[PDB]
Amino acid sequence: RPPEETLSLWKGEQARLKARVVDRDTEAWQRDPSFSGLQKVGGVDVSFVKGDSVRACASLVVLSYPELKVVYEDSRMVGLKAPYVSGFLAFREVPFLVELVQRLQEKEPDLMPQVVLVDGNGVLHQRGFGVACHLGVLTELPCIGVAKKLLQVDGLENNALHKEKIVLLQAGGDTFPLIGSSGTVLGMALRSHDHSTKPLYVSVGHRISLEVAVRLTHHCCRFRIPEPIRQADIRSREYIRRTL
Amino acid sequence: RPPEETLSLWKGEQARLKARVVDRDTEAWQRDPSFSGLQKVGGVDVSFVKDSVRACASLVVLSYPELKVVYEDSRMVGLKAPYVSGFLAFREVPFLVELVQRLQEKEPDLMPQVVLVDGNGVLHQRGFGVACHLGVLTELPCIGVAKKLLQVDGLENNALHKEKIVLLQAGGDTFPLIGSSGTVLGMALRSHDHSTKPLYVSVGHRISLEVAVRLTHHCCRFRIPEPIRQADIRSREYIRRTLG
RNA sequence: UAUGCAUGCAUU
RNA sequence: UAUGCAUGCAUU
Ligand SMILES: [Mn+2]
Ligand SMILES: [Mn+2]
Ligand SMILES: [Mn+2]
Ligand SMILES: [Mn+2]
Ligand SMILES: [Mn+2]
Ligand SMILES: [Mn+2]
Ligand SMILES: [Mn+2]
Ligand SMILES: [Mn+2]
Ligand SMILES: [Mn+2]
Ligand SMILES: [Mn+2]
Ligand SMILES: [Mn+2]
Repeated sequence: RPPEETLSLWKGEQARLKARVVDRDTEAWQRDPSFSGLQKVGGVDVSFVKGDSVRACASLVVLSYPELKVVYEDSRMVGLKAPYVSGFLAFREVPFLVELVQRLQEKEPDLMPQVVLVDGNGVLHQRGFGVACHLGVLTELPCIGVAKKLLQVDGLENNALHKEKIVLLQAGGDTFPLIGSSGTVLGMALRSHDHSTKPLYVSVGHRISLEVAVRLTHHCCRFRIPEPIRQADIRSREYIRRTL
Repeated sequence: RPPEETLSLWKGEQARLKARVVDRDTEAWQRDPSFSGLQKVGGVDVSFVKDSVRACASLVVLSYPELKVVYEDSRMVGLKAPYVSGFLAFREVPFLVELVQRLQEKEPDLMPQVVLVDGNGVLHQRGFGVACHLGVLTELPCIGVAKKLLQVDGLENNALHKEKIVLLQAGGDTFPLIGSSGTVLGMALRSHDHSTKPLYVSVGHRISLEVAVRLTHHCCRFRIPEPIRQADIRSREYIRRTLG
């Protein structure tokens, strides 16, 4: 665990950058009934080596929409600087994702994604500023947080009531809202596919509304994990595997 | 692949040893409705290090009917011959025989009354698969259990075969594998109610096919019978506990 | 045999 | 995040 000085610096940085988050739609395709104008959807992920605390592999992919085919992949081995601490995920993974976005601008600027799906929460976060917000503010790209487990903050809990609501999700696209003790809607549970029971937890990262974020996440789901995140996960793990 | 002159020598050896296979019951517990008298069921497997020489050969003995492991011998070995379909014994069997001999020296009262082998017996290009080969070299009763169909003597995994598999509806259901010669070479077996891919069971030595199938079914907590499953799990764990 | 993917359970 | 197991499909 990092020293308190590091964690203090981290909390202060999250509070500083949180003032820049935009939690409403700012792109014309977002207000379109079929997302007309949306052509490129990004996904990011970092995979790790079981033996090694230093080496990781970061991946950025860009997919065509609505076809969901990979038109760009950049995967690179990186040197880890921070350990994993819940609530501070960005300080472990986000510096490498920002660099991949910058490399894309240098290499294939016409494939810059119009929105990025991030493997982690956005505003559903201990301090309202998860990795998806953090990437969005540092890149100014619209970003969606997609998490596979419920971050138990603001009274949210994976209890019997929560599991009851999960059973009530019956088809792909069904949802229920994640309400905090303050009464605010932090995100949505989403049944991403007809043949999956475990929901995704979707929240706003940056420059998108929750309703649009949920609907786009659903439209990217060939399987349970949305295809951009899924392809970034698959390809970064393949890189680690082929270099053992 | 070994040269054809080598494979021809191996075929000749398989033909000579086949004269020693006994494909009927020779143990009093075998004809018993509940296998009363059966206390010890063996299982063998060889796992490999993803390096072509090093492997881990495992012998387990399980109590019956509780299916609890009362003996495990997992041994790193230097494997020499490559896998050639129809010649599996020339890769794995010398090391399995050595494990049985080690058991006799170490815990002779735990010698198994029957061994389940991860591979075919008489269901085989020349009617003499690895399970027959282990049985004849140890004189132990042996059952061959394969996880996919060896396509010999007109047997094929075609649509007709797949339709018969769909007719297997409950755990214990079987259908016979009839060769073009008119012989019943083995049985397809549905291991349990929640599995659809069958096991392919055949006589190794000193057991009838009907008894071999019924005992295989009694060892199935999951799709793979518990003696083979434990040998597979524990030999893989042994490899990880060193190299993995 | 080893690996990949899908779906779920557990551990972390 | 990584690992184990379960069930299926695929490559070999
Ligand atoms: Mn379009
Ligand atoms: Mn991730
Ligand atoms: Mn991942
Ligand atoms: Mn690759
Ligand atoms: Mn008994
Ligand atoms: Mn095997
Ligand atoms: Mn095995
Ligand atoms: Mn295996
Ligand atoms: Mn999984
Ligand atoms: Mn993972
Ligand atoms: Mn499997």
